[PDB]
Amino acid sequence: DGVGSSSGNWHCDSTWLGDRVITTSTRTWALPTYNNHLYKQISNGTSGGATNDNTYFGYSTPWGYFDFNRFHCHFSPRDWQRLINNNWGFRPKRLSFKLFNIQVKEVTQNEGTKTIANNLTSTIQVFTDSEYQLPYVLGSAHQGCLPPFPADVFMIPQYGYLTLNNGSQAVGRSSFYCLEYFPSQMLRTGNNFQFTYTFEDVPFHSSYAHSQSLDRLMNPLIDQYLYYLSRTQTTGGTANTQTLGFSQGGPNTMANQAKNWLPGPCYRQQRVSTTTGQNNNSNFAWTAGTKYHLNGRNSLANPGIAMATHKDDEERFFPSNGILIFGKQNAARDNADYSDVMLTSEEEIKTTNPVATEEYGIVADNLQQQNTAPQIGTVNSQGALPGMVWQNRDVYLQGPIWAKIPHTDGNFHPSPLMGGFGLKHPPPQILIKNTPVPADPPTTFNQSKLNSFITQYSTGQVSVEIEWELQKENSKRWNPEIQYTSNYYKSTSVDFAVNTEGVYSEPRPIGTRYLTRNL
Amino acid sequence: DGVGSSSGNWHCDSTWLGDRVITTSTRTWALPTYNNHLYKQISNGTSGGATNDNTYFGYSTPWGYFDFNRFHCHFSPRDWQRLINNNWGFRPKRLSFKLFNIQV
Amino acid sequence: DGVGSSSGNWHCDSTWLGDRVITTSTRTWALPTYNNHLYKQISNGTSGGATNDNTYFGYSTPWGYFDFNRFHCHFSPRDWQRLINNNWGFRPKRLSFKLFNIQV
Amino acid sequence: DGVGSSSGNWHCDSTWLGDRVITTSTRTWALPTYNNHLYKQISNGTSGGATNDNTYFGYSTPWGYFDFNRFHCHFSPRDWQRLINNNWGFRPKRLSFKLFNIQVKEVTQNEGTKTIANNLTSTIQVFTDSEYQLPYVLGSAHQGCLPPFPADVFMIPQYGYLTLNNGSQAVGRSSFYCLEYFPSQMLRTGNNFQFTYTFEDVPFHSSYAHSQSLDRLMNPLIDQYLYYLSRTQTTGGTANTQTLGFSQGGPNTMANQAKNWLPGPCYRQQRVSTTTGQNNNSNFAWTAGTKYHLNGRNSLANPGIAMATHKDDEERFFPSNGILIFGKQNAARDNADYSDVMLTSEEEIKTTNPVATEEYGIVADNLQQQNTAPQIGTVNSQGALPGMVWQNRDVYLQGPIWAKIPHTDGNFHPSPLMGGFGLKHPPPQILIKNTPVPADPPTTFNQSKLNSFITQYSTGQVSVEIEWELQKENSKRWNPEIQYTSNYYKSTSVDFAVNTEGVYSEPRPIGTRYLTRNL
Repeated sequence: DGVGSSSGNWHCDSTWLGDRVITTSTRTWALPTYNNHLYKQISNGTSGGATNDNTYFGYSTPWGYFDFNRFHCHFSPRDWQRLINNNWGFRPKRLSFKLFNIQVKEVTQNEGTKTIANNLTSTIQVFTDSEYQLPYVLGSAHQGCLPPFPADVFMIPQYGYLTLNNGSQAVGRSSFYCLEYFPSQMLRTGNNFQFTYTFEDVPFHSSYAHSQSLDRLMNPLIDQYLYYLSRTQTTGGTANTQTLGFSQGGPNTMANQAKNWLPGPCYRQQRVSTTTGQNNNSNFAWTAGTKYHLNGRNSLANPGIAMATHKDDEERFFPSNGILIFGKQNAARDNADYSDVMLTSEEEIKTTNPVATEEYGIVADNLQQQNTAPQIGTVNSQGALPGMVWQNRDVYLQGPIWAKIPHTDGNFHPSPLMGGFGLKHPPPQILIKNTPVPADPPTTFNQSKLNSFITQYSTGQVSVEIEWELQKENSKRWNPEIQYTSNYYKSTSVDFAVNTEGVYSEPRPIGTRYLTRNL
Repeated sequence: DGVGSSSGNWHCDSTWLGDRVITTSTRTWALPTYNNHLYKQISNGTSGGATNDNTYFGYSTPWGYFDFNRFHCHFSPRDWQRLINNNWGFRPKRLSFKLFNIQV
Repeated sequence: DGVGSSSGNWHCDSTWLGDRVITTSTRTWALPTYNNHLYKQISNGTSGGATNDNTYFGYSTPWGYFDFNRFHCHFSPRDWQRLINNNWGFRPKRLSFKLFNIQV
Repeated sequence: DGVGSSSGNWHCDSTWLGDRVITTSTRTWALPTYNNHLYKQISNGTSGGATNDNTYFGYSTPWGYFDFNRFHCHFSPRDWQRLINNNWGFRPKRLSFKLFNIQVKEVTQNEGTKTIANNLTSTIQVFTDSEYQLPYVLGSAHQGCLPPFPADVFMIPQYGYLTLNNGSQAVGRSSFYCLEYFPSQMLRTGNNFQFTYTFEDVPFHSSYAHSQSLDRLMNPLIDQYLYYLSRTQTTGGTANTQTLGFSQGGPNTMANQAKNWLPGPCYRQQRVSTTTGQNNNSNFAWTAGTKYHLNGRNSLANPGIAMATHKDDEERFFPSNGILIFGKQNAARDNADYSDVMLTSEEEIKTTNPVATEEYGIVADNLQQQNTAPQIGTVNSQGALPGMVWQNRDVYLQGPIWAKIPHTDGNFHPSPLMGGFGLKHPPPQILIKNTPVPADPPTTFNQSKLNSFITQYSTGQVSVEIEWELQKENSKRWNPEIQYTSNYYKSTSVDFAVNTEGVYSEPRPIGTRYLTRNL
């Protein structure tokens, strides 16, 4: 474990083995000293501009954390292509994490001339929250994951957390955590860190689309033996009176046929169009937004339960807060243009799932009588009903992978809404920090905590290995399937590649669901 | 025992085991050079303001010392809560001390 | 099994053992003859005051029953305090029931 | 274990074996139902007459308890005589307790005619507080111990306890105990109970008196080699000036001699006389009483630390609250006459202990100078000083035996002030109760607790066995010793015997300290 010997090698590869694929990626990182070595209380209240919906109480910390919860941390674009085009499903089995080649540096600033040198005897600290005792902040779709492009160098994100609040104030149950109250490894240059984790059994993600729909599973050529009420009134001439008539469902009355199953749950959302002209002229984004209400605070149900983005022939429409949206490269943080963002679509599930912007269905409102005409009600939110079947949201190359399932007495179908695999025991948080190095202390004792420190940062490499288990296709379909393909014709630059300026970009979102399977 | 390898790890924890609790804490420290490398005689006498009650004779030294004789050196507030709320008594049995990761 | 020998002893205690707590309680009881030795049909209908919401048909019996389905049947207040203050969870594992010292 | 067979036999005996004596006594008892089956809160406050000094908060219980903490529970008068006359010391080693021959009875009252019958199927409950979890009420010198005379039949005392109070009010730390929250044995007629206990090591009580005194341990015939300041001023004529003169202690100046030891501690008490005429005419009993002050309440220090009752030749005097006093038979509870009570005396300890009604000694008050004459102070309370030696209070045939030493961080010489042996783990409290038997319940359910019960009492016999270890005398004294003796001359009735009316009485208090031993 020398100053002069490397502690790691660079592993970035993929290997495919029948029913497994293993991915490895290595990236270079930089870690600053965060927060001036301090833990600070932060809050947001209702004074000034701030709304109640946005209040919080929390702490910010001197630590940083490692995040690889984005598919493109692990899969190259071509690899993602091999996966989606060929497999019905996949899931994660196990991972390996390595930190190595660690360099701690001190920066000296005199007279506007700045210099950087190694501090050989310096350490950094790392630990994993193996027991899940710290608030789990992965899974909230934050920035700071390993870059898609291997050549890119990245900065480690600062760690902070939230607890209960009333306005800008803490409450009795509010909790404070010190990360220094955990055991951590200390590494000098020449030391390394590693750990291994095994994923819990989780269902394969469905990289497939149904080629059948719930409302059409019958034999087109045959009648049912079952009957339905087809006529309530006589049909001939003007003297029409009530009657009862019954008919057998058949090829031309598939809508009426008796069926075994129901479409999935519905929490309806407002429809907006990409053709702006077709939209109402108000700013209705949050006012007409679909929301949930918790303890007096309102949150967008974004993106909410999975529903199809649009019905047949209407690519223009999307749910206002019902899809995942990714930025194009260098898209602005605020108020980016439609041309600067990429909207996902979940067409593939119209097959079993309600369209996002429409009713679930219709129910009776009242009791009909000779003097009372029957009335119906439109159902815009439907909870789980026996016989319902549904599909989860898709995952994307630039999307999230896993989430920690919250620790609660109950849940229904705990698949993370943003997409991915939901785990009771997800990959643990990995926290890293530069150890403080004091500048020279005073020569006579003072009890106050030291506030003068040498200025330091560290850089190193990090490796992640994941084994994924694959589910192969078993289709008897005669004709060819849809596949993700690169564009045939000439172009100014190559998709999923660099610029003349050296900027990698991902042009489109890529989903998982090209192959088909029956219902 | 290299320049480039750490000699210690950071242990700060509590474990409770029935009739024992074990506490560990780690802190970072800084030590200056004290006294210019010298031992100096010091005294306080009765001249000027000074009263008899406050007289002394002593020495000051170039050395520093480690002190962990305060309960909160070892117990977090929540830990202190588990202790006081649940036990009739406690006492100390043994200790371990480590100095590491030294930079001059 | 004599007229003159007791068939049971009075056990009312709590013992705490790490991850288990065991509670015991004993009480004295009295049982009357119920219903005059008869099973009787009972109902409530809609005549008079009575609403539909409250209708019933049933029987009443000569028997009595034992009920210990209330937490304080088993936990003393102090015991409940030790439990709630210190544990994330609890559940019931097994029970023993005894009837003794019977006098008619 | 039949209805018709006895479960115990009557054992009342003494056997002497060299260095042990074993005593057995059996008595008959009766237990009523106490408190109507209820636990009741009781308090005393400051309203009306009541003073602050007498406030309390507590509970009374349905239970009864067994008390044998009086020497005459175990020793017959003749036995006590063999013990005191012949042994330097004694202490308790172990005990056996038995309850047997139990009869539970129900009493029926109709029309002013009352009848008593057995209730064969009835039970009583017994338990020992082996773990000391209930407030220990023995050791406070209460009534209700087993009678001195074996033929007497006795009633079991009711159990009650006290906790913290403020005035008549409870405080946060006030505690409530239910005895039904302990396991107890249930016995029908024909069942029995027993247990065995071992006394912890405790020092032998001193049944001896010193034949030497602290101030006279020297050789009467020889001088000390040590000197003392004997003269501070010249003696001849009128022109007397200061000087220093030094002399050697000797036979005629024993008061001046250097010595190794000091007399025991002193908390001074007011002196009162049996000859009333010599007493001041006020009612000064509690106003001039020696007291301690705890949390704003004052209590007599009765009888307090052991000091001698009177000095030579003054039998008339006693400390106002410094001795134990016993009633003569049928003496009144309140305001009994001097002729109706028996006062103890602790003459025997004037040998090492200060007289109760006098100063410990004299100390300097100031600093003498040519212009300031020296001044002295009288010491009326003296705490422990190095070199002090002392003797404990005596024990009496009608006196207490043991006390529980309070559970505290500290104590000094934890010998109970009333006399006896102080134990961290004393003989446990034994609690007995009649089990409730309900009268007929109502024929339709009511949730209220039952308040109608059959009327019952129980009677039985109880046995205690104790082994005492003796310390034999080893005296080289030539002349005869003092001994307790029965009176030589004729008398109307025999001392320590019955009346023409069948009333046993104990005529005098008998102490333990007849034989002598050097210091």
